[PDB]
Amino acid sequence: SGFRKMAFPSGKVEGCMVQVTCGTTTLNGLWLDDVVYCPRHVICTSEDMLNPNYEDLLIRKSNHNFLVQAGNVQLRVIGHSMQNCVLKLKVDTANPKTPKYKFVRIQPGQTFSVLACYNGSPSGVYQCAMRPNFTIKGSFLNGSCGSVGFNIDYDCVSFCYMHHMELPTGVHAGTDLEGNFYGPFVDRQTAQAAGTDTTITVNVLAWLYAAVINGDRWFLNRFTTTLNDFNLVAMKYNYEPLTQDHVDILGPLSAQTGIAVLDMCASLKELLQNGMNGRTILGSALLEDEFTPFDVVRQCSGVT
Amino acid sequence: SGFRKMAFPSGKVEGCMVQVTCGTTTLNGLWLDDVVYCPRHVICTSEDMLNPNYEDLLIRKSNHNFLVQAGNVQLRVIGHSMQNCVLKLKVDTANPKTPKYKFVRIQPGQTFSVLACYNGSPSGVYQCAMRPNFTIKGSFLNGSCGSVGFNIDYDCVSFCYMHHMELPTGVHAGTDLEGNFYGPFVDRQTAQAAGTDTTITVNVLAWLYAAVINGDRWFLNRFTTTLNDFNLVAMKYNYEPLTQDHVDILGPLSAQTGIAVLDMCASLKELLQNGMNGRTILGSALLEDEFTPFDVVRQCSGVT
Ligand SMILES: CCc1ccncc1NC(=O)Cc1cccc(C(F)(F)F)n1
Ligand SMILES: CCc1ccncc1NC(=O)Cc1cccc(C(F)(F)F)n1
Repeated sequence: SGFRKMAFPSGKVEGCMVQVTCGTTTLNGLWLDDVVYCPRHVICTSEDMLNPNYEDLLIRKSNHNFLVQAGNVQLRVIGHSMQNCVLKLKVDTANPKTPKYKFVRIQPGQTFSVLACYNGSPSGVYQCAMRPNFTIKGSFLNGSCGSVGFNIDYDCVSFCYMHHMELPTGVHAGTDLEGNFYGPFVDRQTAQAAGTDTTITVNVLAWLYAAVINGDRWFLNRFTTTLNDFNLVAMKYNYEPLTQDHVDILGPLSAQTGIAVLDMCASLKELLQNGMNGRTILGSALLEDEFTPFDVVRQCSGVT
Repeated sequence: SGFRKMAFPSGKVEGCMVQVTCGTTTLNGLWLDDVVYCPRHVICTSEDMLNPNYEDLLIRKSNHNFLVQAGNVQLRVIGHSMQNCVLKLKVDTANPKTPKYKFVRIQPGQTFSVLACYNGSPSGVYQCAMRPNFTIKGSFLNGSCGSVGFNIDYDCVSFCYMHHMELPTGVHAGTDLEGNFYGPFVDRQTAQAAGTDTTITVNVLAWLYAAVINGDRWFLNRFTTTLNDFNLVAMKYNYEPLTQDHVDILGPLSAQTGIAVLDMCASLKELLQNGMNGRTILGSALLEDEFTPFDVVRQCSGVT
């Protein structure tokens, strides 16, 4: 019993973290096989960041200008290329600690663990969600760029996120491991709008199933609703419209608890319309949307 | 910017997790040097747990009855002894992945990371606090026993917790790495009372400093208070009495923000008396007490 915002064990990712220096800039890199991936803004200076011409800036750089340090050993750089907003530094040594890995582009609403790093050294690990507006509400400071987000399926690490920017609003923006930013964000120090962020309805419902599984049942009621009626309420409270796909994904949790998905929606509808009334659910005074149905099943069944 | 419930990177601890089987029971063990530490209730059966006589039960066991598996290799057990509520299995091989480590007994209110494990395999990592009543609000299932709690100072892992029990109330109880339980709890399947749990006042204040540092300032007000006046309010709301030690520990956060500790106490006093009024602080609708002043400084300064 008990339910926590659990992150994946970070060991497989710590073994890939390197430090990348280019000129005066130092940030983190990801060493997998003979390649170090890092944000391309490592080649920029404080003046450059207003409107950098990355192709022009990268032309002024040679393999020897990229200093890559793994712990305390220096890696020799034999190649450099730009792929979208990431630089790929080919090194002469394959990382002996490379785990089985994939590069995956996650969907908004999906969750992942972040290993925040500074100077190629890991400082902490936390569980995040890619917001519907493609931002992440992380915990990153100057030097954290290059820190990655990932998921783990037994021995395979799926890298999904690389940290690049903090938006003026304090929220975080980054790329997949191919350098494609999530959302409309560009790697420029300019005014950038994160869209309207909605609440991940399927995740909130999954978390209500986790609550019932773990003893918190007060919010359960004698009511039911329809997908259309529920979505009228979701619209008003800036929640993601619930679809039959979402209902189907909640199927295992519905079967485990014996509470029909639309019955759980009616409970959520009443929580949205009436609030918590000073009560808590799983130790929280708000509706938690950073646990997917998969996270709930995994945590409630002890998947290692 | 941003503030998350961040756990330490778990790599150094994953490399120590082994599986310990004894009879029909399987749980986790901690392999450091040539010793595997695990909860002594590994020698028990379902009948035994009502009132086990551990000295008598352990006498029926020999080195060969303790099956220790590290990943997929079997460890040879050349010694076994009981130290309080932990069994120490001497193995013939020192763990090649043993980090620099200490065994420390934490204080109530201090925080730590837990690496939840099943069958000697890590499943997730989360940040916890040792409650004032010596319980932890963890996320553990059957098989999680032997999972450890720890802190990291650069390269040294300080092990502070070993998971042993889930109390009938759904809260978790365990020991230091010498087998001494935190709190009055015993390793018997009996009625066990966790005392009155209070809110860790110094941690809530530290989290209010983290909020101001990270942009959330609405709760700040034109008032001040005294340690005695604040403690009258803390008493009423089951908060830990604030002492001059607590004030002194908040000194670095007070100096960083320029907000006197007693001014922050007045803000907390008003939040206790008036509630949040449907607002949030650092994305939370309640007063968070699982970040110590040290955690706040560490996260806000990027200590690796
Ligand atoms: C406050 C520093 C910080 C904090 C939390 N995450 C990240 C950072 N760092 C940055 O955002 C660096 C930076 C500044 C300007 C422009 C760019 C861009 F090229 F990516 F667009 N990067
Ligand atoms: C529900 C299983 C579980 C879940 C979350 N943490 C732990 C557990 N397991 C146990 O508590 C095992 C157990 C049962 C009875 C008595 C004892 C004791 F000897 F330690 F006292 N241990």
